[PDB]
Amino acid sequence: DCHGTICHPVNEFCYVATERCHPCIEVCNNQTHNYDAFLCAKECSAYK
Repeated sequence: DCHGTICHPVNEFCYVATERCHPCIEVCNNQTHNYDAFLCAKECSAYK
């Protein structure tokens, strides 16, 4: 996962498609291009 990198536990998640850390605010904000309800729920929602 993310080549061993540990992302910010609240502000980021390890996105396995790219194996890089990505910002949670982008996948959770439904006004963004990157919004993804499922990925927001699974990877970001409970850490907020």
